[PDB]
Amino acid sequence: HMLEMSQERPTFYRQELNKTIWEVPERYQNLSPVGSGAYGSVCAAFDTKTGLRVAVKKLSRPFQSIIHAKRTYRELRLLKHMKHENVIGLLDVFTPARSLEEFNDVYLVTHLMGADLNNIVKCQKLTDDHVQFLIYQILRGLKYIHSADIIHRDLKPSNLAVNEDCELKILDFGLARHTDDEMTGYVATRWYRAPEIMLNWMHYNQTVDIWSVGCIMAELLTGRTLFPGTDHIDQLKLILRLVGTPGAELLKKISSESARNYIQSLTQMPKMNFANVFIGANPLAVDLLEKMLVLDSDKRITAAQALAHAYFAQYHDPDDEPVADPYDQSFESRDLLIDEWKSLTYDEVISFVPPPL
Ligand SMILES: O=C(NC1CC1)c1ccc(Cl)c(Nc2nncc3c2cnn3-c2c(F)cccc2F)c1
Repeated sequence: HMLEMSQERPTFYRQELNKTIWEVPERYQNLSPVGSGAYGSVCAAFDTKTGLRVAVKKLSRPFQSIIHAKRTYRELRLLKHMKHENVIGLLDVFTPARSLEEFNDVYLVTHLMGADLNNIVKCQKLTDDHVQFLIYQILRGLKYIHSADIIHRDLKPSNLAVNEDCELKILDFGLARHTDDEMTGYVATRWYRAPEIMLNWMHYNQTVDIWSVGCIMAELLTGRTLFPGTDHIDQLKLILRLVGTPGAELLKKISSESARNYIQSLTQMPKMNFANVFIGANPLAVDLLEKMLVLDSDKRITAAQALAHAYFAQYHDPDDEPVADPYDQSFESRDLLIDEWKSLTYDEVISFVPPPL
């Protein structure tokens, strides 16, 4: 058993790209801004050490406030935990800073992907086999994310990244923090959200993400957003029209008195026939869709269970659907100063050990 006693610091070079000065290790070459701001300050690059096309995100002044500092620490902790084919993970993390004292920039390095689901949908008409392989991969990655006791919270086509070979990685898990305005009106930001988080019926858990997969799957099959509500209330009515109004058993699970009061005011509707809604679709696709889009979150199919569904017969491999280690999120309930979040972040950067690729 031999041991490493110190870490080598690479040579860095400077470059002005996003109107900001990027300082990166020599290994990273041909830096080029991607996404026209949709992903933030992200550059595509070639990693000469691994031969990988990579995405490099710069977080400038990430310790400006207590919230920003904790968010910076949260994102890093999240990315360091994920080692899965269908989940975005960390290839590298670096700072040009030689001490904690001068440390005010964090760079994150992930795999470079070709497009998000939104963009591949406008370029192609997806076959049932594409939908099989894409949804299989989302669920495979979700099984892993959920086994680490992490909730995505904001699964939508725009944070599902896809390659030319139809291989998929899940982005933006565990960190989505939206304003009221961003969730207002006729907006994609809300169309995929489970009814219980959209209107805050109860304390939410991972089953929230399965609802989102159901909405995504339906849209891939039909070419149409499943619940494109013009507001929160219009969306809910769309949802209940399809899945029926709550029964007595679900009503008493709704911890919010006011939300329970509003629900009971609505004319009761039965669940529709999904075979008459999703006409011409693989009957197995429709079956799984019914097990995902259940109003009561307790009764929804889980990611692990859905993997064993007959719809994924040609892709399902129980020996190649791995779980994660537990994710220690005890820091979430911790109140700390800016300098304490910064030091914690610095610790995580310098302690990073690269994958054996
Ligand atoms: O999900 C992330 N963080 C949350 C989970 C904690 C996270 C953080 C940093 C980075 Cl660098 C990334 N990776 C990426 N971020 N945006 C777009 C990305 C991408 C990788 N590829 N692409 C990409 C592209 F460059 C062009 C077109 C389509 C694409 F999906 C993800």
